[PDB]
Formats: sequence, structure tokens, C-alpha cells
Amino acid sequence: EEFRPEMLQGKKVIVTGASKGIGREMAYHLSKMGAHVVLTARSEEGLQKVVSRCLELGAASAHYIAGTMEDMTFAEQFIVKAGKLMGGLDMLILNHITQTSLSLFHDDIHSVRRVMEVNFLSYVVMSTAALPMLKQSNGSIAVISSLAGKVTYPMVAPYSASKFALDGFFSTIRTELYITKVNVSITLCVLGLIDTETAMKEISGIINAQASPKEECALEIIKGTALRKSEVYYDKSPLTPILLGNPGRKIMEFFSLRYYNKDMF
Amino acid sequence: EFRPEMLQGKKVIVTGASKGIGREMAYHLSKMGAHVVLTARSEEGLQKVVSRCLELGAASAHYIAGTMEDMTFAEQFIVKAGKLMGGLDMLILNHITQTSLSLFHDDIHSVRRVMEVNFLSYVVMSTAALPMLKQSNGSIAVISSLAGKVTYPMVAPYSASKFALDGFFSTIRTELYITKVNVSITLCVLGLIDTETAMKEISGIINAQASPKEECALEIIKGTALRKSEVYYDKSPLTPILLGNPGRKIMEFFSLRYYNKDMF
Ligand SMILES: NC(=O)C1=CN([C@@H]2O[C@H](COP(=O)(O)OP(=O)(O)OC[C@H]3O[C@@H](n4cnc5c(N)ncnc54)[C@H](OP(=O)(O)O)[C@@H]3O)[C@@H](O)[C@H]2O)C=CC1
Ligand SMILES: NC(=O)C1=CN([C@@H]2O[C@H](COP(=O)(O)OP(=O)(O)OC[C@H]3O[C@@H](n4cnc5c(N)ncnc54)[C@H](OP(=O)(O)O)[C@@H]3O)[C@@H](O)[C@H]2O)C=CC1
Ligand SMILES: COc1ccccc1[C@@H]1N(c2cccc(S(C)(=O)=O)c2)C(=O)C1(C)C
Ligand SMILES: COc1ccccc1[C@@H]1N(c2cccc(S(C)(=O)=O)c2)C(=O)C1(C)C
Repeated sequence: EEFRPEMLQGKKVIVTGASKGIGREMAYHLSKMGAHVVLTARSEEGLQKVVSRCLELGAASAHYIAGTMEDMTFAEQFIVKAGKLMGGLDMLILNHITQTSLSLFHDDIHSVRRVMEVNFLSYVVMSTAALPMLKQSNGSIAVISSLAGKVTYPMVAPYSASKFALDGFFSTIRTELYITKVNVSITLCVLGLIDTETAMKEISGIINAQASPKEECALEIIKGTALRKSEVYYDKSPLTPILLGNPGRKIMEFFSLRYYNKDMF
Repeated sequence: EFRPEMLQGKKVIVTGASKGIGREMAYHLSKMGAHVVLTARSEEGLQKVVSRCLELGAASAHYIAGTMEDMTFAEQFIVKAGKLMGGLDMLILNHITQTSLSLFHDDIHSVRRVMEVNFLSYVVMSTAALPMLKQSNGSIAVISSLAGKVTYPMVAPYSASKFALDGFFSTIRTELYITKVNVSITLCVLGLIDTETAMKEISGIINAQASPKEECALEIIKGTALRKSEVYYDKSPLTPILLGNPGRKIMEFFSLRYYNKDMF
């Protein structure tokens, strides 16, 4: 199977954290493809500027709804309004995250809660809210993760916890949808260091690593989701997907389905 | 090579000790002549286990009843327990919310509770306990599952939390290592265990052979004592091979050289 940019033409897409970074790039690529987009972030001004640009680039439609995704009530209402604006939903790109600084974890419990609320819990709310619309259209979900969601790094404990949680939850949901013959895809995008202004500011003085371009990154996510792939990998090193392949877990998960009573599906 | 003499006179906290694996760990530690402090919600349940612990030969045995849904309790529990024993050598994080096998359909409040009891309370307590573990060069046993390293259906919220534990506590281990803190973190990956809860809940759904809960408890204690990074325990002998994941260990080692050494 090969990606064609006509696959997203006319499709109704939602992009979280669309005001800047990879989300903003994803917004532009979808707009060039002639899709319907509803964007979100906290910054009202930031969204307005991106929505304007999306129209110029050639979006079928384009709207913004501003708010914080630490509010679960907002997260649920956002999906419902997004769906009302576009008349349905075809793709859900859960891309947003709460701010995190690189530091050794030290007596930082209220921060951990906040990270789980924004980086993980809201993802569950929005997927749950959006699922009925994605069932109706046989749609997709883009679950944007990290290398730190598969392997561990110092000075990023709460961030990893959340992204690991995303791998646990959405990999399970994916299987359930598959074994129950529900035609909705879930994509876990494992990303290496990307040259977004927030990331580069953060790794400054601490980490000495080469970043990858944010434009090309945004495109691969959109392609990977559109082609209904289980996982997508994006990193500078070509050794990454092989070292993060984990054939044992794949073997484990396949044979494990025989333990179950098929009557449950 | 482990010897049970090690744990004689040691000061161990065991969460979720009123039944299941935690109760069997409370018994084993008692047989080895340890000082235990046990905790669960059920007060009566803890009284029965503490009495049995004293019979079995515990250096001391106490309990503190309460829910780990509450983070205030979780924190105060460690301070109170630490005072009761006058120190802390080993922390066994074991408790979990009741799990039912079901295709995901829970609202956000159900999912939040799971993460608070299964994950968030583990972080609070570990954080709270750490100064004492630093003082005694102690250990932490974080009880995970195969559901924390692999995805099975009908257990989405459960997996989420166990994955979270790995993500979080693996990190803390490395941080403790690069900062030369002699406090060990053992992640115990367990397969199906013959507890009342597990066996009743898989009934009519999963046809699989369980492993004995008494041995399970011991292998957890042996690992944490010996300061292992991970303890694998499952019926199949192909399990620790399959869940080995050498690429991760390679990744994590080499990637330390990205960091500025002056940060530590
Ligand atoms: N860039 C990198 O080095 C890598 C990134 N990734 C992943 O890629 C994704 C995007 O990262 P990146 O683009 O760099 O992050 P950025 O900081 O560049 O952008 C994140 C977006 O999220 C929004 N946001 C921040 N806080 C909230 C919140 N409270 N509620 C709703 N939206 C919020 C921001 O807008 P606003 O502040 O106005 O609300 C912003 O548009 C993340 O999920 C990350 O985990 C993975 C590996 C590495
Ligand atoms: N049994 C199995 O097949 C498997 C078990 N495991 C792991 O082993 C560990 C123990 O499992 P197991 O012994 O079977 O579980 P059990 O249900 O048998 O025991 C759980 C313990 O935690 C306590 N508990 C339950 N809810 C709460 C809560 N809300 N707040 C505080 N305490 C609570 C219970 O006491 P009370 O209700 O009175 O509070 C009980 O003592 C878990 O971490 C589990 O993930 C891993 C793989 C397989
Ligand atoms: C060389 O790779 C790394 C080394 C140490 C730590 C982190 C990273 C990268 N990185 C990352 C870095 C800074 C900010 C953010 S952000 C915008 O999601 O908050 C994410 C990640 O994720 C990684 C793991 C891909
Ligand atoms: C053959 O093993 C399995 C197959 C599919 C799914 C799950 C399991 C087991 N399971 C488990 C099952 C029921 C109750 C609980 S409990 C007491 O922690 O709530 C835990 C686990 O964990 C496993 C993975 C060890």
C-alpha cells in the first residue's frame, strides 16, 4: 500500500496542540491536501494565525477551539463541538502535551499528576468521546509518542510514565478493536528528537543530540495514520526501529489470544 | 546467591498484605524474622495477618489501615510506619485496585482511580520513603505484571498503570545510578498467580495455568534482597527470553553519553 494525498482530501480531521511545533506542521500538510480541520491549543491568538494560514493553504474548512487539556470537561466538549462543526470525524491526531523541563526527579508529585492528566488522561477522554464518530467512518487515531515511551532516559520520569501509559492503553484498545472486527485504526508514532523550538530550548545545555526536521516528521505521522499502520518510527538513526522492534512482545501478543474464550468477541 | 538470614531484623513495609501475594510475602518475611508493617483498607484482615505473622516468628508486626486512593494517607503511612519500626530497609509496592476483565467501556473517573491506586500512590510512597532507604541503603520492590511489558485485551486501564510503573521507576533507577545513590529498584514482572481474586476474575474467560502464590512471594523477596533490576516469574520458561528486550538495554546504556556530565 502507498500513500496518496487524495486520501485526506475532504476528510474531517482533528489536531490537538495545533498552535505550534509538529501539530502546526500537521495542520498545514492536511490543509494542503484539502481536508477539513478543527484545531486546538491554549493560545487563542496562536490558533487564529494557524487557522488563517490553513485557509490560504487550501483547507476545505478550518476552525479553532481554545482551552487547556488539563480540564477533562473541556477535552470531552471539544470533541463534541469539533464533530458538530465538520458533521463527522475521520481522523483524530492526539499530539498535545503539557510543558516539561529536563531535571532529575526530586520530590515532584503534584507535577506528576498534572503530566498524567494532560499527556495521558485527556487522550483517553478524547478517544472515548470520538470513537462513535470514527466507528461510523471507519476512521483512525494518531497517538503521538516518543523514544521515551518505549525506552527510558534520565531527567524525564513523569513524561516517560505518561507516554508508556499511552503504549499500554492504546495498544490494548487497538487489539480489542481488531478482535471485535471494529474497523478503526490506532497508530503509535514513536518519535526521536525533533527540531521544534520548545524541544531545542529544553535540550539546550543538557543534551547533545541531533534533531530531525519537524515538517518531514509531521508528514510521516499523517502518512502512517492514513495507511493504518500500528506503529510509525521517526528518528535520525536507522538503528532505532530495529532496536525498538521487540519481536518477543509481538510473538507474545499473537499467541496469547488463544488463551481467550472467543465467545467474548 | 540469596540467603534468608539476610532479611533477619530488617524493616519491611508490605502494601496490599491483607490477602493475595502481599499476605504471603508478609508470612515469608515473618518466617525470616523481619520487622514488618502491613497495610490495606480492611482493618480486620490486617489484624488476622499480623497475628499470624507474630506466630510465624516476626521480629515485630504492625498495621495501618487505609485507602491508597488517598495520597495524604499514602504519604503519612510511610512516616508512621517508619517511626513504628524506627527505620526502613525494604519497600514492597504491591497493592492494586480490583480488576475485572472487560472490553474497555469505563468513564474517566474509573480510569483515574486505577492510575491513582496502581501508579500515583507508588510514586508518593517511594518518594516519601526514599530518605530512609538512602539512610539504610534499602530497596524498593515495584510489583508489575506481564500486562506491564505486553498488551493483553480486556485489561486496558490495568496495563496503562503497569506500563506507567515501568516508565517511571526504570527512570528513577538510572537517576539513582548516575547520582551514586545506593538504593535498588526491582521491577517484578509476574505471570498468572493462583490468588482468589485472579482466579475468580479469569473464570469463564481465560483458560491458562496459574503459578503458586507462595513461591511467587519468595522469588519477589529473593530478587529485591539481591538488588536485581527485574525479576521475571511465569509458568512458561520461554517468558523471560521473550520479554528480555536487549535493544532497550543497549539503547539506555549508549544514550547516557548524550548528557552533560556536569548535570550530575
Ligand atoms: N519535539 C520533540 O523533541 C519530540 C516530540 N515528541 C512528541 O511530539 C508531540 C509534539 O511535540 P512538540 O511539537 O515538540 O511540542 P511543542 O511544545 O512544540 O507544541 C506542543 C503543543 O501543545 C500545546 N499545548 C501545551 N500545553 C497544552 C495544554 N495545557 N492543553 C492543550 N494544548 C497544550 C501547545 O500550544 P499552547 O501552549 O498554545 O497551548 C503546542 O501547540 C508531543 O506529544 C511530544 O511528546 C516526541 C519526541 C520528541
Ligand atoms: N494474581 C495474579 O494473577 C497477578 C498479580 N499480579 C500483581 O501482584 C500484585 C498483587 O496481586 P494479588 O495479590 O492477586 O491482588 P489481590 O486482590 O489478591 O490483593 C490486593 C491487595 O491490595 C489491597 N487493596 C485493594 N484495593 C486497594 C485500595 N483501593 N487501596 C489500598 N489497598 C487496596 C487489598 O486489600 P483491601 O481490599 O482490604 O484493601 C489486597 O490486600 C498486584 O500488583 C498485581 O498487579 C501480577 C500478575 C498476575
Ligand atoms: C536525544 O533524545 C532525548 C534525550 C533525553 C531526553 C529526551 C530526549 C528526546 N525528547 C524530548 C526532548 C526535549 C523535549 C521533549 S518534549 C517537546 O516532548 O517535551 C522531548 C524525547 O522525547 C526524546 C527521548 C526523543
Ligand atoms: C494468562 O494471563 C493473563 C491473560 C490475559 C490477561 C491477563 C492475564 C493475567 N493477569 C491478571 C488476570 C486477572 C486478575 C489480575 S489481578 C489479581 O492483578 O487483578 C491479573 C495478569 O496480570 C496476567 C497477564 C498475569
